[PDB]
Amino acid sequence: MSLIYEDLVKSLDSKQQAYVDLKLPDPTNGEFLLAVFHMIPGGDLNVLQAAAEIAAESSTGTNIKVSTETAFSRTMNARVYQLDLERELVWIAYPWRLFDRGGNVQNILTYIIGNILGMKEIQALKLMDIWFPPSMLEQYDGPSYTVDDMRKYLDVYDRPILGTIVKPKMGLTSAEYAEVCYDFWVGGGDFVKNDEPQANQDFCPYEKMVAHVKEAMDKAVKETGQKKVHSFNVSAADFDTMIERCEMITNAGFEPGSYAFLIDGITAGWMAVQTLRRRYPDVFLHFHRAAHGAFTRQENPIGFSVLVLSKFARLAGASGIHTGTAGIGKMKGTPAEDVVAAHSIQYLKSPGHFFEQTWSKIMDTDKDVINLVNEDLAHHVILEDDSWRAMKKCCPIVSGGLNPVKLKPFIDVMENVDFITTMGSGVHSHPGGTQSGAKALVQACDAYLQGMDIEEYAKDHKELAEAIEFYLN
Amino acid sequence: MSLIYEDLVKSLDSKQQAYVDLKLPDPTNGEFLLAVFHMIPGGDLNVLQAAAEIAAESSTGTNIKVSTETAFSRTMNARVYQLDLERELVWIAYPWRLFDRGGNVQNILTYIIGNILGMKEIQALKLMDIWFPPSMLEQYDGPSYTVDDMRKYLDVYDRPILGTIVKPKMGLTSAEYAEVCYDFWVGGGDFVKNDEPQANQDFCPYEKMVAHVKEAMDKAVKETGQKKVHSFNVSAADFDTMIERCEMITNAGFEPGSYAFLIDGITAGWMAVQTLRRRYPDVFLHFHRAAHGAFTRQENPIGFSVLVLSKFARLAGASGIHTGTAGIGKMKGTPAEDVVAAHSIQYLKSPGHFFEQTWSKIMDTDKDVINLVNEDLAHHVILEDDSWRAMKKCCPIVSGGLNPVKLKPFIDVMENVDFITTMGSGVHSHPGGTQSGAKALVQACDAYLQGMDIEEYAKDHKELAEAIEFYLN
Amino acid sequence: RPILGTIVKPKMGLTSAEYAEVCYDFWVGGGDFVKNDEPQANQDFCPYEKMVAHVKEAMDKAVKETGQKKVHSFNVSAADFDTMIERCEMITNAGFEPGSYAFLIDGITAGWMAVQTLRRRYPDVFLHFHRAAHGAFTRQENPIGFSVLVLSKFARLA
Amino acid sequence: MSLIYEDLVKSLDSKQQAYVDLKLPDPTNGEFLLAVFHMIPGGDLNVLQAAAEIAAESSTGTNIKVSTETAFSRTMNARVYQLDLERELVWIAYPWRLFDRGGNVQNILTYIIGNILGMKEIQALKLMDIWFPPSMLEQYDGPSYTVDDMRKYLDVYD
Ligand SMILES: O=C(O)[C@@](O)(COP(=O)(O)O)[C@H](O)[C@H](O)COP(=O)(O)O
Ligand SMILES: O=C(O)[C@@](O)(COP(=O)(O)O)[C@H](O)[C@H](O)COP(=O)(O)O
Ligand SMILES: [Cl-]
Ligand SMILES: [Cl-]
Ligand SMILES: [Cl-]
Ligand SMILES: [Mg+2]
Ligand SMILES: [Mg+2]
Ligand SMILES: [Mg+2]
Ligand SMILES: [Mg+2]
Ligand SMILES: [Mg+2]
Repeated sequence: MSLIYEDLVKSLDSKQQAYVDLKLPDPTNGEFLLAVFHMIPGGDLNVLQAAAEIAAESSTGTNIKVSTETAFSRTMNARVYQLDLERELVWIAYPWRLFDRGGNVQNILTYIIGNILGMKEIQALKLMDIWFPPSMLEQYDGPSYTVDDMRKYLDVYDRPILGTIVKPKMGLTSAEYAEVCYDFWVGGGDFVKNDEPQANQDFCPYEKMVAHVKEAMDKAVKETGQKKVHSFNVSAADFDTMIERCEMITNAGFEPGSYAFLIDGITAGWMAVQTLRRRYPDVFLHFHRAAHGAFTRQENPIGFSVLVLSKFARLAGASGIHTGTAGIGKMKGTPAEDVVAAHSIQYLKSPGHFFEQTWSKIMDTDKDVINLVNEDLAHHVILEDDSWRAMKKCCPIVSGGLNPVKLKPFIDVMENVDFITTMGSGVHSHPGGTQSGAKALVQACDAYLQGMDIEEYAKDHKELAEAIEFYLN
Repeated sequence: MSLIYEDLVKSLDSKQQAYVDLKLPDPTNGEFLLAVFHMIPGGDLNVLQAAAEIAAESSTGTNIKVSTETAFSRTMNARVYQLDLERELVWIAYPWRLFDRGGNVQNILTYIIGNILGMKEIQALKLMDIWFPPSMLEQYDGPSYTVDDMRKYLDVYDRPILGTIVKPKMGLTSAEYAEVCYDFWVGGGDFVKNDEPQANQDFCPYEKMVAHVKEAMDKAVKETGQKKVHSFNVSAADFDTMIERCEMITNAGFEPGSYAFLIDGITAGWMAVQTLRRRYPDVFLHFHRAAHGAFTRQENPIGFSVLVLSKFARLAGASGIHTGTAGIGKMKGTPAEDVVAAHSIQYLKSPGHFFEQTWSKIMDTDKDVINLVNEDLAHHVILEDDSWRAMKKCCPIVSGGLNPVKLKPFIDVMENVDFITTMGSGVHSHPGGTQSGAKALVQACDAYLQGMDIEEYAKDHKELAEAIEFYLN
Repeated sequence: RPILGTIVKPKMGLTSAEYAEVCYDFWVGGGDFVKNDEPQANQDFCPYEKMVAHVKEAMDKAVKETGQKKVHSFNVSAADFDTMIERCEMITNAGFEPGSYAFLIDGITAGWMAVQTLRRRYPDVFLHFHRAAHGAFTRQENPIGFSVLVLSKFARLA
Repeated sequence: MSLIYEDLVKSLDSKQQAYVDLKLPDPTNGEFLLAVFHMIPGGDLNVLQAAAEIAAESSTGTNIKVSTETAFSRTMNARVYQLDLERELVWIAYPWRLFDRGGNVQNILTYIIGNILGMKEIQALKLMDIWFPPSMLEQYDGPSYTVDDMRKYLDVYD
């Protein structure tokens, strides 16, 4: 085994022994959800003892062996099966029979990123990656409406979906809000999203915002001759107010496919996400992630990675989630963290950080799955008539202090154009305002698509020229 | 102003100028939600420029001033009004007109601990404290069912409510679960709670668990002549499953006051917390906080404090919330954090960290508020017939690696007994089992109340003597 | 010619998604009929509601690709009368093309009352009688019981 | 282990080895429905190959190992874990996860006293006893009305 490992194993209590199995036959057999954590002990206990306590507390156990313990309960124990003592990593196998039925995501998180995060026996504890076996992946929903469905509605292919966020973040009225929408759309933009805290403030009655946005869209659609989309912030105080807001939009007379529902998944919760997925499965569910920084940032030893968050959004059924600008914009931080996460939600097969994931439902050795993976890499729309085989894609939403000049840099690190980009400041701060602001973004996209440098395309494209002058000088 | 504070103000952009008012006349006038963050800038920006940036992003702004901005929108800018450069603290005033109506708590959190946690222009960002003006508090629910109401039902006063959590955390069946309930209650325990991830697993049908607990309670109540409570985990995949589980308990048909509803508030979400408060206002709402460590853990420089979590739980209407053992048990970590938070939710008037909080609704100078406060400090039940005057009590739940030998030490740090304590491993791991574990916990409470040393009290109480032997070895 | 069919194997262990792949593979390779292995039902890892759904999708594709109509015989055996009709009604509203589904009942373990309930409630669906446990009655080594002739004749009468 | 049992183990094919564990560490752990059959083989096959074949057909297996088999399906395999060769008895452990949910009894009997009764490879196959772990009993109804309730209506006692 190794002298060190045999000694670490001899150091375990009768309690700890039950949450360790460094000779686990097949972790990828289907019985388990696999997890890897960055872990650092917080004194008294050694690495294997601390890993055995973390496993106990995220599964069936507690601080001391209890008299109420059964033999059947021991079969549900999570078990430490692998360790990297240099990189300080811990591999724990979680029996997915531990999880609450009916496809509950908050329950998985209650175990693997719950109570364990507050244990004084750890100094750092970051959940880095997880593996969902086909047997478990089948118990959850997964996305029912995707970016492919949106693209079919918009008729927008082989480029990113060009979006904006209505800015100011707060303070505009329901009339002023709709003007910002109209101007972005009519200027050539595709998608408008509500800034995350914009809801029913006394000066912007939700009922009026919805009616004006519907009128504004109708105008932009007739003038441009092109379909447009609005992602509405549907987060509320409670279940009933959210549904009241969903139904306001649902009954406003929008053309099906032209409206999406945004939810602040971290603050509103994973229950509001699943509710929306299940109640409105033919509407694009946009997961905004405000407050994830406590979990995901480099500076924080305790929490979870952006890959984990992104993977759980796809499992829960989010049509899209914000994955970051790989540090090109205003938020932290890198292509290593952000593009790995985007690829885990975009593709059928991905590396990603520690566990390679194929989002099938059936075995990845079946010729038909191998085909789907190949077809996926060729940029063909899959799972239209064979949904049972795999979980559908969850779209990256790239936002955070971007502008037309930061587009080509982001696509280069991304290695593809199957994402939604949203630029607030980068559009509404433009010298000529939102319409010119939108044209600059459109122009920078056309430049990229026809292999040109923006400075060369800008020679006969005023809005992009002004943007380059403004966003650099 | 001062030499350095002058230079810092001269360094601000026309945009950053808009989110700074160091000469704010009256921050406590009632227009603002006051907040204080611990903050360190992350290169390129100075303290005031970073603070102006945070303020913009947590109210009405973005990284560049926008053409779409209005004079009316500027009225709602959050303002940096005070600093402590040595202690690295910044005070920001948030107009509560920013916040969504209908008493939406997730929307507050979306601004003040949302996107700003992810900004690369900070190294640390920890929200330490908040101040709710009487005007704002009236727009929120606050608790409707309190520990005063549960103590009335139970007929338990002048001591903590002594409870347990059913252990194993997972693996027991619905019938095995009900035996652990009965044994604790019949041994002298008041309160039984579902361990946070306990729900509808395949081997513990929720419907059977509920029915056996109904029967188990009746047997225990009848044998002890003493009323008992059960806190059920109603956290589910979605809204509709949660109400179905709540409604299953509602018709079980327990005696009113004998059941509470538990919600994994962080993972389930604030919308779930609010839904239960508004839907079941005459049921004790129990806020379990699994996953809070990402935000509240000292090792993490980005997030928010335990005081803040606890204060927003009372605002949303939890009848109780977990506050910690002040580092006496297995979680992190101190009286400075844990007792301050408890006191904020227990009492009408509190210090707490940076803002003194009187939870009135009306002006803290009315002689009637002064009386409520004097009466509260005397441990007299308030707000039975004058609820309009102030927001009600939110109960500290003290859990995490405690045993009867750690009961006194916590009370000494707490400075009172108005709380619920749950001991899972400290009861079920008793060498005599759950019934002896409960007897040991009851005996330790009596020893504390009587002012007797446990080692002395245990000379004529075997279950306590056994606990002292076991838990100190 | 004979109707060429399969039984989804393994007998137990596949999920509802995996089950439907086996169905698709058989029908697309030229097979006509797929039946549930007799003890395949609503086990925790193969939700019956999901199985019916994926089988409806799997079939549609196999019919489109082969240009040939296909059939699935669904194990409708349950704990009781009410659960059995719940399963039947799930299939009845899934919504398959009439003729493309049959109902399978373990007539010895479930009973002759389950066999007659399905005949009378669903007269326009093929009633597939599976005889698991008949060996105690029919087996030549057993002196007491009844013949395969008797069992088969009574099933025709029912 | 014993030379008689060692050669009996060595006779097992790849498929049969999957449904045998004579070293099952805890058959009463709660995961299994324990069974004991009085069995005699049907010629060609020995005691343990016949047992491993019965175990196969009573759980997840079939005559020949299949391409469609998954690692997750092998976890629900019934395992032969004890033998009394003189008494002609074989003990099989059945994962209760195999059985149809909602406390369906018809289904338990379709596995443990179904198709296996008609198999060529046995002369005798009598299920003598079974053992229900507490985890399993809680998934089933059990009686609601009893003779203690009848005796109270009747006032008939002792
Ligand atoms: O509020 C903002 O800052 C944004 O609207 C972007 O506005 P700008 O386009 O004006 O920067 C987004 O909410 C953030 O991108 C969220 O971060 P992430 O996508 O990283 O979750
Ligand atoms: O699962 C647990 O660990 C507990 O049930 C305690 O059990 P023990 O009594 O066996 O430790 C609680 O959920 C934690 O105390 C929560 O932490 P906090 O109270 O800090 O939110
Ligand atoms: Cl080991
Ligand atoms: Cl100033
Ligand atoms: Cl063996
Ligand atoms: Mg925003
Ligand atoms: Mg295939
Ligand atoms: Mg717990
Ligand atoms: Mg007065
Ligand atoms: Mg069969």
